[PDB]
Amino acid sequence: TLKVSKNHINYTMDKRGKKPEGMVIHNDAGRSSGQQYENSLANAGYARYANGIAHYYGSEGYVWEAIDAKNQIAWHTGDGTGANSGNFRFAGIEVCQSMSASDAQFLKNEQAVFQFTAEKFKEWGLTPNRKTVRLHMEFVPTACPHRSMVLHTGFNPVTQGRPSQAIMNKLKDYFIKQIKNYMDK
Ligand SMILES: [Zn+2]
Ligand SMILES: [Zn+2]
Ligand SMILES: [Zn+2]
Ligand SMILES: [Zn+2]
Repeated sequence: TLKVSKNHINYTMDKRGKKPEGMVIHNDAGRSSGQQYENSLANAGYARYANGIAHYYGSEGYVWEAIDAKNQIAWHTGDGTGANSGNFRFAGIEVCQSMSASDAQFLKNEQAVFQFTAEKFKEWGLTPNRKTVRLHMEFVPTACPHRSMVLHTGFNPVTQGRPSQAIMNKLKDYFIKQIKNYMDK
């Protein structure tokens, strides 16, 4: 059972003018659960937000909704705010504790994120595929999502550099299958 906490950040993000095109699934590269991010970031100063803030933060049993992606953008892919940026077009969710959690716990954090994404896709009328389910590294060259990639592909972008398209697709296809599973029930 998944708790969703609607507790919006202390700042107002620009309107998009349309529903999200899909979901970018990030890893937080961090050490906090969804609740811990909420506790520290829901009511915070702009100095914290200016360093980046995604729409959603998920871990086992819990998703914090920082920004309603339905009509508002977020700062998650680092490619500016133009109409072709991931920030403008895509909702962003972080799988939390991607450094601190054990493999078993992190994999459960991922499943909470897939189930939530599935719920969003139903609301926004989207079908999961390589166009609607995305990686941060497709927008700017980074090693995110580092933990998901190493567990699901065996390739570690932290130590091995940029992965090939086939490695990226192996990971996206895994995300897509699971989101599809939850949408089907
Ligand atoms: Zn629309
Ligand atoms: Zn990312
Ligand atoms: Zn610690
Ligand atoms: Zn451990």
